[PDB]
Amino acid sequence: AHKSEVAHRFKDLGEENFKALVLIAFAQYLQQCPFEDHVKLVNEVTEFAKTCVADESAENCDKSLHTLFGDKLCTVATLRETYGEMADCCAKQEPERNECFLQHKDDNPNLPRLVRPEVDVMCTAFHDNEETFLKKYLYEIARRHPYFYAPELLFFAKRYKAAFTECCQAADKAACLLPKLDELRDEGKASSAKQRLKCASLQKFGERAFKAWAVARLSQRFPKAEFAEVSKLVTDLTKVHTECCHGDLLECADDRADLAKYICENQDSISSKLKECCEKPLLEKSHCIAEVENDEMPADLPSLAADFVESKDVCKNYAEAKDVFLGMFLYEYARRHPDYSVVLLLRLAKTYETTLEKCCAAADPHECYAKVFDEFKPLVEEPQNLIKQNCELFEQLGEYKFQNALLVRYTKKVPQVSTPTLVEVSRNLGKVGSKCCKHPEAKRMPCAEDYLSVVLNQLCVLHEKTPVSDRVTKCCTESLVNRRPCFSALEVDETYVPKEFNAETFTFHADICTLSEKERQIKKQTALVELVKHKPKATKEQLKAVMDDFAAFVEKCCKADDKETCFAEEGKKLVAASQAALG
Ligand SMILES: CCCCCCCCCCCCCCCC(=O)O
Ligand SMILES: CCCCCCCCCCCCCCCC(=O)O
Ligand SMILES: CCCCCCCCCCCCCCCC(=O)O
Ligand SMILES: CCCCCCCCCCCCCCCC(=O)O
Ligand SMILES: CCCCCCCCCCCCCCCC(=O)O
Ligand SMILES: NC(=O)c1cnccn1
Ligand SMILES: NC(=O)c1cnccn1
Ligand SMILES: [Cl-]
Ligand SMILES: [Cl-]
Ligand SMILES: [Ru+3]
Ligand SMILES: [Ru+3]
Repeated sequence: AHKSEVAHRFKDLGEENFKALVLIAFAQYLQQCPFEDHVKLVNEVTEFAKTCVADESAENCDKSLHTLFGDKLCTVATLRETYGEMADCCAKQEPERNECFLQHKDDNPNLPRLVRPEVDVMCTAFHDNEETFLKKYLYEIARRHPYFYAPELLFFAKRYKAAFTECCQAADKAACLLPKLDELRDEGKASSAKQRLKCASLQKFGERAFKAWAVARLSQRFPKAEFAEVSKLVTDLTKVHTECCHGDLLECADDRADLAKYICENQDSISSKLKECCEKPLLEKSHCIAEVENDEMPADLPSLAADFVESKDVCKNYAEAKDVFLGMFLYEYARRHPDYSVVLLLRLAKTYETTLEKCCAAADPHECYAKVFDEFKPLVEEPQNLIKQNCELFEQLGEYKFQNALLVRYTKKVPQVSTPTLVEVSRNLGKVGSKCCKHPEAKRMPCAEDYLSVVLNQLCVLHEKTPVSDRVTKCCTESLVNRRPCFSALEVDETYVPKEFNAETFTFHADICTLSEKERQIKKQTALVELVKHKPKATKEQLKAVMDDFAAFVEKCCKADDKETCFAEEGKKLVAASQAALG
């Protein structure tokens, strides 16, 4: 507690960081207000912040930040004209005014797609008015993502700024800058997805489920920490995410800072990997800690047999505290297996738990549960075999042809899915192969889990809204621990009725060779989906004949002069012989 809280935040973050976070905070609430407006409110709270720094006993400096924030929100003159119900929050008072404001945040504002400008425009606006360009751009992101944790948006923003500084003075501005922006775009979207997955888990599956996840990951993170230390970090982390899911930025930020400060005070009890994280400023501490790599596990850990199979007090220790015993099992297993995904560890714990629920009520428990560790081999191998098979495929073919292999397989399993959705799922899954199959076997499964979890929640909320399959709803509503296996065991839909032929879908023009490699790829892949949707009985060799003839057709009908006529002349020739090769 401090005499002036807005003073302590200004001194702590610094001016630049303050201005950026104030702009993000208000943009997330006044999503429909113009950029000029937010500039004027930021300058006004920034000047007020400084008077409180100069003298903490100055007027209004003693008020709380939630109160300061709501006060400024309520001095907006148009606020009833454009926000309406939000205006009535101003007639309440603290703390109900604050929670009223949170209720009236609109996750899905009806704002046009933020169009990427031309690289030379952006670089020129960059060079000529760095501030306005960066902040206008930052305002336009924050207003469209109002629930994206504000200091993480600033961490993403500062990387965008580094990409412009490096790339605007480069030889090929475009070749330097588009991969980086695309790189950042996906990452910010993966962060958004991870945040909502965690909240959604907390609300549907409960605290206990969430807690078992955190025990696994935390024990992988800090394998030399003691169970009691990890369990405290589990209880603190749950409180943090419970608060952060609720939406109040300042309360979520204090919970994260408090937890990071606790970790930094107890590095010896936690991990030897946090020294440099722990001398970063408050702004970066919890972010840095959250990204630090696992610590080394202790050298000669014993096997788990002693405590969890061979010991005689198994049923006694379990029954006196089922959750604490299971979490101790989870902690010992997860600290030993940084190569496993969290979900596969949770499967193991769920198998152990099911085993003791029936063994510990039986004639003699120990024979009943003597070989439950055997039941871990199949659960371990299924994911590791999936990674093996698919990383071999990615090297045999390439990203594009691995994406095309997945396109055919997933289109055959669930052909009711939109062609555009099928295209982007299979393409984003080729990119996960590219980044994870490049790790050794010992880090592939954690990497996959991290990215597949983004693709599956993304695909799921598209399903919740415009669903298309009952089997997908089953996969999207089941336990988060089982959601990837459920999708993996989706069988090829043999109930599917083929799609009628449409001659346009498989007719191609000269724009195909006047297109970007991406746009050409998306076009060819869109048609590969439609070929499977019209002929789902086609084999991979029957499809390769059609695909090999297509590629030669476009390499022949774009090296000629009357390319436009070849596309219809020889396009009618390839279509016909394709429909004779199939069906
Ligand atoms: C009247 C001003 C209100 C606006 C202030 C909003 C942002 C203040 C601080 C934001 C987060 C800073 C601390 C981050 C903590 C963490 O994530 O570890
Ligand atoms: C915003 C993404 C992660 C949220 C981080 C919450 C507070 C971080 C403080 C230290 C946490 C260390 C790692 C926690 C995440 C994990 O590995 O399960
Ligand atoms: C039934 C699926 C739910 C999600 C996965 C559950 C696996 C069972 C393991 C429960 C561990 C108990 C929570 C530990 C918290 C603590 O240490 O206090
Ligand atoms: C509206 C979109 C929802 C339906 C989309 C379902 C498409 C299935 C693709 C899921 C990918 C599964 C990831 C791993 C599965 C496997 O190993 O085969
Ligand atoms: C070299 C790029 C990889 C392969 C590109 C895949 C293109 C698949 C679409 C070709 C369909 C041609 C025949 C039409 C279908 C029909 O008539 O039944
Ligand atoms: N509204 C409050 O009670 C409050 C407390 N601490 C910081 C900010 N706001
Ligand atoms: N010119 C603009 O208003 C603008 C905004 N955001 C990005 C790019 N340009
Ligand atoms: Cl622009
Ligand atoms: Cl611009
Ligand atoms: Ru602009
Ligand atoms: Ru899995």
